[PDB]
Order: sequence, then C-alpha cells, then structure tokens
Amino acid sequence: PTIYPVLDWNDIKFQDVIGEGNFGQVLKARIKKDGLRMDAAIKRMKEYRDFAGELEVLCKLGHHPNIINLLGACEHRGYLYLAIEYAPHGNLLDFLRKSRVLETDPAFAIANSTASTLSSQQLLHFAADVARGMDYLSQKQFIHRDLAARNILVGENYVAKIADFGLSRGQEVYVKKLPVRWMAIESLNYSVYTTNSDVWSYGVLLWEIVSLGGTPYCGMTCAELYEKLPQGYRLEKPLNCDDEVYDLMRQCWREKPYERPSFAQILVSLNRMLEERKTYVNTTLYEKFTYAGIDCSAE
Repeated sequence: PTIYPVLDWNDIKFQDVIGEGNFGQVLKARIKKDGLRMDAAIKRMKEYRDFAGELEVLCKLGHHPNIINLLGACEHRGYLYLAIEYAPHGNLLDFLRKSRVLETDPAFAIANSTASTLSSQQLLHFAADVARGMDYLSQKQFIHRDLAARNILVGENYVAKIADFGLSRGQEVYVKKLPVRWMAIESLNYSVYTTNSDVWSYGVLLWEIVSLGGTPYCGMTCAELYEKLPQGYRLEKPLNCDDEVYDLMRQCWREKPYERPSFAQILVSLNRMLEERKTYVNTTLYEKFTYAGIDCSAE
C-alpha cells in the first residue's frame, strides 16, 4: 500500500493546524511537487490493521476535480504524512453562513438588495459539484456515510470538493454507533449505509446550500426525528427555494431506497436549471427575506 508521489520530509514546511472535513485536524503546509513549491494540507497517520484498511481505501480514490485529491505521502518516524489538497476557503457550511451579508454587513446587503454574497448560479454550481463528485465516487463503489456541508470543502477557484477520508467501499456497510439529521430512514433503523442512503444525505446537503447553512430540522430533537421521519415527515421547502429544487430534494428522501435518483440523474437535473436564465435559489431581498435558523444547541 503506497501512495505516490513519494515526498521528501525536508521539502515539507508546516505552517498551521486546521480542520478539513472528515480528515479531522490536518497540518496546513507547503510541499514540493513537480519541481514547484505549493500549498497543501497534511494528515498525519499513526501506522501502529486499522491503518492498512483506510490506506487501501484511500488508494482506490483516483483523481477527480470534485473530491479532495491525494498529492503524495511521506513516511517519517513511524507515521505516514499524507499530503492532500488545501482548500483556501474552508468548509462549505462555514462558507454558506459567512455569505449571509444581511447579518455580516447589512449596509452592503441593503445597498445591493441582497441576502447573500453568493448568487443562485453559484449555489447551484456547489450542488452540481458535489453531485458530480459523488457520481464519480459511487461509480467506484464508495459509500460516504456522512455527506453534509461540513464535509464539503470550497477549494481553488471556489470548486467544491468532497472530504474523502475514512470512506467505505462495497455494496452496503453496517456501522453500529451521530449525524442523525442527514441519515436516511434505513440508516436510522438498521445502521446500514449504501449509495442510496448517500443520496438521501445529499438531499439534506442541497437543503443546506439552499437555506444558506441552516440547521436541518432546526428545533426538532433527534428523538423526534426517529419517530416522525418513518411516518412520512420531511424537511419543509425553504422560503427562497423554487418548486423544482425542492422536488429534487423530495426525490432524494423517498422511503424506498431504490426509488431515489442516482447522482448522475441529480447532476442532469441540476445542469438543466443552470442552463436557464431563471433564478432557482433566491437571494434577492425584494420585500421580505428570512434566514433559516441555526440551532448551535444541535451542533
């Protein structure tokens, strides 16, 4: 199990400690690649198996613009220093919340009649980016298990990249025991995960993008969700969301796993909306605009 290229320890310069989705805490650094010094992040992995397992999965990732790519690795004093892409703009949840200009800078907001520094086109492109990345991953048998805005990074040129550390690979995976608010009914009931359940999570993630980082089911407790979701209860349509975007969300939450669209179909739907001049996710103030709640007591 070897991840290339092989990086030389003395070419690595550590600059800070940061978080990067499911990679957890990583070292912001500068490495040498193809003769050039570049930004990167480094995930330190203790080799002392549980290690060999997550390394075999990481080697099956391959490359894709919408995932966090592996840049190389360096073995040093018993630990594997895995270099990965650095995301200059942090995670998507934080990015979405920092765009609520009506709260961060109301003057600019009023002056520009806007509720966000992000346009409807940009928000849908984020959704498209994740769907494109998940199509790539699921096609290769990957099962994410924790798909949500917090696990999506906004990288170079604002391209959304899926955090891909510790993923599963296969037809289905059972994980005993939690991101209850993103979990599909079958996961809540039997702790099983499939690409079909990843699609349910994607629906909630799309809901996060549309609501500009709002907390899913803000107000309801985890206990309430286990009870109501199986009865047919579903997240409500954000007030700035077009009917077509919400219906896409609803398709992702159908009770029958096999009836949910595939990530490829989701991307087709997203691209059709992006091609038209019509606004699908409103960010214009007009005469009234409401920011979705953020219950930090659930985070």
